[PDB]
Amino acid sequence: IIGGTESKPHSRPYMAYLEIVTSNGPSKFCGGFLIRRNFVLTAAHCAGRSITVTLGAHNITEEEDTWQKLEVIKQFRHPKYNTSTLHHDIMLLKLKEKASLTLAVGTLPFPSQKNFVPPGRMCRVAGWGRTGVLKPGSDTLQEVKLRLMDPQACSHFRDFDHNLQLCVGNPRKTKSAFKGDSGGPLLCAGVAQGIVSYGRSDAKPPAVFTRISHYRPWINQILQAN
Ligand SMILES: CN(C)C(=O)Cc1c(C(=O)O)n(Cc2csc3ccc(F)cc23)c2ccccc12
Ligand SMILES: [Zn+2]
Repeated sequence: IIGGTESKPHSRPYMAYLEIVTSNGPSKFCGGFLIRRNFVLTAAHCAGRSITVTLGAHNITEEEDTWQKLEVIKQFRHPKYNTSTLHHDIMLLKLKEKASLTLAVGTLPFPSQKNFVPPGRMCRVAGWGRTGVLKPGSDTLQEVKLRLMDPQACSHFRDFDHNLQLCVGNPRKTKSAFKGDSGGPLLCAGVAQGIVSYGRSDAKPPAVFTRISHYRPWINQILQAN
């Protein structure tokens, strides 16, 4: 998160810190959010050979009792996830066990409504991602309020699609989700509407978020089947 604030610790108790293992490189990290006690939603590009989720974190470098380090038993990457277009950059992680609900860990279930969120409002995204291009991932959960932009603000992402994705972050500001924030929720009035997907390497907003409304059926499908 660039240009954000440190979250009040544990104020976003659904936030998941994902450590994503691959065979051929060191861990990568993503965010995500717990939408059921045993499911974390994140970005598909956060898939890996295995993923650990840490719930209850604030400073991810400082173990604390709020932490729940949970094994992911299965990744449900959106079947249409396209590594070229980055369409359908969404993934559900089924945790091996249901997380404990604590003050610091709770789910963020979707409201029934899955209304398409038009441009214009401010939403908040949180993550432990980089706080600038040259900055490592934040030890602490950060969050930033970003403007939902009209889709044309993301035109330059040539595979951006307004129906699939939110365009997030006023380009006039440096505030943005960034690397390491992948998979984090964009909450608009406390409702997850976006998932950090991608943006420019140089961190110039807007960034592209998966538009959750579009994937609600798929999410539901996975949740109901698993
Ligand atoms: C498993 N991971 C994390 C990786 O493989 C590396 C990776 C990252 C990352 O490092 O976060 N992002 C997000 C990202 C890149 S530039 C940018 C700008 C603004 C913004 F919000 C997000 C982003 C990806 C998107 C698609 C494919 C891969 C990645
Ligand atoms: Zn704490």
